[PDB]
Amino acid sequence: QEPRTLPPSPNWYCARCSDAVPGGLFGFAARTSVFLVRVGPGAGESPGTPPFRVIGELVGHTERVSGFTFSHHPGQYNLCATSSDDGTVKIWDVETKTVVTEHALHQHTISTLHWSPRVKDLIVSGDEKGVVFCYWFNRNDSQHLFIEPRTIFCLTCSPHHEDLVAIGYKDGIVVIIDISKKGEVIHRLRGHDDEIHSIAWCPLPGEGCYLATGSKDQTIRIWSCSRGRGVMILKLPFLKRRERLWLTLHWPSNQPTQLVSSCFGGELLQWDLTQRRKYTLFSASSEGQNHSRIVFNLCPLQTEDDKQLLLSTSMDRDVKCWDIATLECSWTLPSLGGFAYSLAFSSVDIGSLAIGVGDGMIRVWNTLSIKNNYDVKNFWQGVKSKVTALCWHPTKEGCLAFGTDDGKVGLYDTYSNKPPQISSTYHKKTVYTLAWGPPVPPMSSLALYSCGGEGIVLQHNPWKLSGEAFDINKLIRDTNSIKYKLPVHTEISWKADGKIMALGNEDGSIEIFQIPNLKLICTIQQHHKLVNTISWHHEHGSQPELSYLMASGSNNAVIYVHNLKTVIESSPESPVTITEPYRTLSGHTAKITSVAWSPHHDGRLVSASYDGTAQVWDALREEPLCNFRGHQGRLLCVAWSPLDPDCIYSGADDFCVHKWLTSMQDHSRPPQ
RNA sequence: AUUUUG
Repeated sequence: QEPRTLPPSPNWYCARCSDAVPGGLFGFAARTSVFLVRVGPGAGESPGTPPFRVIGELVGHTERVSGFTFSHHPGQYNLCATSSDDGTVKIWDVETKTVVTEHALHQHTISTLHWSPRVKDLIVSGDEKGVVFCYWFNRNDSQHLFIEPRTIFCLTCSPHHEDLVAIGYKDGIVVIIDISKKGEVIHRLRGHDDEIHSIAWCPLPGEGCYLATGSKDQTIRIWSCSRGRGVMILKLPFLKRRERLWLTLHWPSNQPTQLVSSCFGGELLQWDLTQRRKYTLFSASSEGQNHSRIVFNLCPLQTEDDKQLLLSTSMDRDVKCWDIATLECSWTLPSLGGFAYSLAFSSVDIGSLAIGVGDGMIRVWNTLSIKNNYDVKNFWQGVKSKVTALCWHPTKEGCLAFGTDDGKVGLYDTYSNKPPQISSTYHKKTVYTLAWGPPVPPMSSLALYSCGGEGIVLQHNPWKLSGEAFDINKLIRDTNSIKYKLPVHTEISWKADGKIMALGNEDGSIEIFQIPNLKLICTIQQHHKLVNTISWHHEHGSQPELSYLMASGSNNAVIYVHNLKTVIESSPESPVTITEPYRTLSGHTAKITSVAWSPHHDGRLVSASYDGTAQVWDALREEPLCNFRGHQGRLLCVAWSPLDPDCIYSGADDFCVHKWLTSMQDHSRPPQ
């Protein structure tokens, strides 16, 4: 019914690369973008289902976004600023997702930036060499400041005094400077002995001022401006588990006696500043809802219906939203740390979507979860490199085959917590395709086939993975009396009845083999470049003829469909060559990585392309229907949703998986 | 300290 996005992961090790404004809206830096999430009643979710929605992206930086800050000035909550390793500081209007203005004043890698709470157009940025720029964006003025020759980690403008900014450095130095007096140091706050991760001013004025600092030294220090000195030192607790530390802080403006911090392992704490190091652990009652790795940023968000929320970003690649009233996790938004290479829906558990990602974890998204739009489980054991191919077993629950960029083939039982079985035989190169099919000699119900970039297809016994795997080229050569070298295989696809195997090749040909012995019956010579994808039409359409239709894509843009009824039904004694397509689907402008048939229709195909779009075709009428342009990157995979005829999932090298509706797209065909 | 080639 509504689209969904699994976004790229929040960036790591940035003191402020996320923020939120009331109502409201949360933004997070992820790779070279900022993603925007509506949270609360404005998102428009059914009661019970978490009230958030991914709504937009700020696109325009060309390198890692290192900083993000909204304006917190009433009437301009739509303005924000970013910093980037591209050398720029950009001011954006999130209503239009466009840049208002920008500067390139820094000459060294920017560390962070902050929008002044007191001055409407002032953004203060700091870099790795210690240079600070004050930028009044709406009068075209700027001033450089240089305090100490040390790498800036964090900086926070005072909420009460427009001229005062606190800055924390890599060596543990903290200073309060006056920006109206050339950055003169007003207080030097001596105490920490390692990186400053966070500085939070006390949200009430006077005691002067209080400031809290969090450090890699595992302490939070509370400081007095009037004394120029530490008034309180809190050492983080050592708690049982449920990288080094990142210690970030949130000092709630409506509960000034409480201070929230991160902790070892990504636990969150609410400290009682009235008390003996008293804290309360977030999620102390419920199990498994805490982060599992360090938390980098904490962002308060008060919704329109006055719930107090706190958003957290983490090295574990989840964004969590915490209900401050109960300290329990309201919801979790998972994210991706690499390309989305592969998508596979289970035929056994409807709606269970495996995703192969370049960050070395398999995701299993329960897409049909009633109360959770983003119910995703992670599988990391035995994976350890980019997961470039996946295929669920067609009948055994939980049985997931996978393949990696290092040539490894494994088999998961996703219903257990056991590590996967690993094939003893490796491909020389990347595993591009996995498929289940009947066994063929010399193997003695389904075998697992794997195809590597080197061009070998292996047949594995899924009961004895650590045993022998067979190169099927021996059987092909014997059964067909072949004398010259076999082609370099680049794709395997079994027809839905299990009787016919198609192999795509580097030279563009597609060969059609029949069981039991992989007797060659047809060579299709249509593509002239490497075949990336083959898919046979399903068996439950309105005509039986349709299950003989085979779609294919190559490094060229044009897609072909072939109808193999006549050849398959004649079982010829010597093989036929086909050189004319049954249908031709033109429109894309770059290589085709994946094609899939709709299980809801007769002869409806979706294609994914390096042109950055996905295209729905009425293949039988050679008619382009719907073109999705939501990705920023090159598409690598596509799969139709199993229950909604209007909904498709696609994955790309933008580190995104999108779930989208054909009915909501405004174009019928790919860009020219 | 992750952010890259079906």
